Amino acid sequence: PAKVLINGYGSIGKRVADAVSMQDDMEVIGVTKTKPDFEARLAVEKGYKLFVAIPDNERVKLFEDAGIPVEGTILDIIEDADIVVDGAPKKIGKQNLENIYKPHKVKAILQGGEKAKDVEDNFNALWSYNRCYGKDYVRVVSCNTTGLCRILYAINSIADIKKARIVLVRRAADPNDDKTGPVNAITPNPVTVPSHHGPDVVSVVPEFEGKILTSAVIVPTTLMHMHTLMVEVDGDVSRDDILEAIKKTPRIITVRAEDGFSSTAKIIEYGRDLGRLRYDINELVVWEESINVLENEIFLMQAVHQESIVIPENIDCIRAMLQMEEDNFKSIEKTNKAMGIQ
Amino acid sequence: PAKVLINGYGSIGKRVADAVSMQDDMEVIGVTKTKPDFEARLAVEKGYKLFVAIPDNERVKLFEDAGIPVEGTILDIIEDADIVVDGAPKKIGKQNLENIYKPHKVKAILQGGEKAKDVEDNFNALWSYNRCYGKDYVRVVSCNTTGLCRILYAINSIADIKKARIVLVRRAADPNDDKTGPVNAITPNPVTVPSHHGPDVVSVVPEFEGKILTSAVIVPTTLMHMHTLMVEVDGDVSRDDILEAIKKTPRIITVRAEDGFSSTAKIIEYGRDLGRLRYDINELVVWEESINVLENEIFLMQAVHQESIVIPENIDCIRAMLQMEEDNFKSIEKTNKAMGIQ
Ligand SMILES: NC(=O)c1ccc[n+]([C@@H]2O[C@H](COP(=O)([O-])OP(=O)(O)OC[C@H]3O[C@@H](n4cnc5c(N)ncnc54)[C@H](OP(=O)(O)O)[C@@H]3O)[C@@H](O)[C@H]2O)c1
Ligand SMILES: NC(=O)c1ccc[n+]([C@@H]2O[C@H](COP(=O)([O-])OP(=O)(O)OC[C@H]3O[C@@H](n4cnc5c(N)ncnc54)[C@H](OP(=O)(O)O)[C@@H]3O)[C@@H](O)[C@H]2O)c1
Repeated sequence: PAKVLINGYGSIGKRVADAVSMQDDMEVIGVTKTKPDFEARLAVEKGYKLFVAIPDNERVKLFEDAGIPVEGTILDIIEDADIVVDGAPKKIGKQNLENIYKPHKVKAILQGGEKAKDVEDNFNALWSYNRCYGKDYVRVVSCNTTGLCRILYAINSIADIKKARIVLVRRAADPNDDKTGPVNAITPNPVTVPSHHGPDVVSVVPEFEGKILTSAVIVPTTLMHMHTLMVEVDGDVSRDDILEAIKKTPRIITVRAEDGFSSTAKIIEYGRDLGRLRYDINELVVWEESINVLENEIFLMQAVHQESIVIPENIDCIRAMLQMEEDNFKSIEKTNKAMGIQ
Repeated sequence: PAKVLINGYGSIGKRVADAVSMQDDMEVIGVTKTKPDFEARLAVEKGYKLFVAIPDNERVKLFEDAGIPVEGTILDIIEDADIVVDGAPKKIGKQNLENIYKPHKVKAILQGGEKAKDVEDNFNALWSYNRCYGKDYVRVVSCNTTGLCRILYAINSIADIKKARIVLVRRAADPNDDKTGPVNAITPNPVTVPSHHGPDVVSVVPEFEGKILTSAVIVPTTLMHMHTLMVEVDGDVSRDDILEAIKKTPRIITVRAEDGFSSTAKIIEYGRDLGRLRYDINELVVWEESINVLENEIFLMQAVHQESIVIPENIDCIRAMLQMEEDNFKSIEKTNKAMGIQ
């Protein structure tokens, strides 16, 4: 199997570690932490080899004193990896790329908080798997960009996109985060319109240049982001065609407000009750009743579980970069089956 | 002075009562409540005559047992009114119109939760003042509709609107409301797109029929709603033209994120520190840095203080309905001067 190192066992990192372990063709050779906390302990209890992410002997001693077994530092494992999945905080992925991955000549994936310009290309399994094939340094794009890429793939499959206008209503803090607000405000993020979210999608889909217009705010919720879409298309599609295209596209599911899905709280409750690990819904979720077509324009609202949506993308990205699977859909299906998702 | 009865001394009602009092040409002859609470007490302390909103002797005694002075019931005061501002809950305004205002042959204003078909016309001071002139039963439209009316007037002043695409991010509960959620969700409201918000603007501006497309959600905030606008126009407008039109239009002001206005929390902090009564910001608030024009399409974000935005509209509507001033802009200026707003 492919030997995968997870550098940064955090919200993304810990999920990719488990998602890699679920595959039959890759394995986790180590995960890293900087703090000797309950999450570091959980990594060890799960059976992962734990390394200190920063090459600092004093920090290693901190873990040993806290009674958490460590195998060494990032430098003790980096040479054994076929690829590194970087899960480090925003800006730190690029630091690791320049300070560690590149000097050790090892392939690495950065997450969506890093820049398009920091890497060789930008990954979504439906659009740029082939472009990322055999590449060395790739960015798996953000939760929002990932969600937009999927719904835009669905729409593109049945009509040509002329202009996609999207408003993103983003969560303030992940559930674990007890420090970040706002408690009670709506925050323009950014204040400028159109925002950088549109160009981010274009980094994956160059043909959408000048056709994506976004605006975003942050609100006091932790569970999921919501996106609202109004998309002018060239073509005569019906609501049924759009619904069918969404159902056909891997990693998009629909819910019905008629069935009791009144909000993002209900989508997460479904994730919990379904028995999903960490409640993760890696699929983009579209409200069925929101889907409409009026005069060559498609409307819908959708929700993104930001902690988990990019996890299967990381798995497919590994297969692309390591040349493990030639066929993007074959990788998607393999990943999906291993993770128990659609 | 015009003799104004406030039937329903609630969030809107208590504010319209004070705004009427600030005018030199109208007076509040009474306000009504159903429950003997601290708000009933406050009305009395402020010098208003309090009547019981429901003509029920058992209810009058409830007020007497609470030691809150009441002057009688709605039936003891209704025949003295030149006009009734209804401030009752959604659906109750229409009940009051059919059961009280019409049988007593008295003009009445209903609030935005009531229906366009419930009344003779739909009021905003910029657009429909003349059309509502001398009418007997008028709806002052909702917080959201009033805000959209104002920004669309500013834009219409300099270019013809082709399509206005709006996403409304609505507050869950007014500050006083400690019973309504969601605590932690984003809730499509409605799930259908385009939503009823667009046609509500059309009830005011018939020429906007089929040109306004809206979607709305509710989030865990109390302070203000936010709106995002992307508006296709006919005509060559600049950013500076829009900014100027916004500045020129009464009851729209701008704030700069560069000045520390990071969110709706900062806007409210400003209303508080300014010394506004109840911190009310009756003006629509547009973020300056949000205003953009790209290929004949105007972008901006704005915030609406839902509790107070319709208050000065009620005052102007009284003037139109009682034929007190033929010039909409003269009523607007007068209303604004008396309230201390722009
Ligand atoms: N959160 C989301 O909704 C989401 C969704 C998609 C993409 N992303 C992106 O994923 C990346 C990581 O985000 P996250 O939410 O997973 O952050 P996170 O939860 O804070 O986790 C970051 C992890 O990196 C570790 N770390 C700190 N310094 C490091 C270093 N110098 N080298 C290697 N590891 C280091 C931290 O270890 P300690 O905890 O021990 O300090 C922690 O385990 C960002 O680019 C972000 O934009 C996030
Ligand atoms: N809240 C906003 O931000 C907002 C903004 C713009 C427009 N509006 C619209 O304004 C209207 C009222 O909303 P609100 O927020 O002011 O409601 P509210 O704060 O709940 O107040 C309603 C008032 O009506 C009184 N009332 C109850 N039953 C009555 C009856 N049968 N007859 C006369 N009065 C009665 C209540 O008295 P008691 O308290 O004693 O029961 C209360 O004082 C709605 O159409 C709403 O859509 C609301």
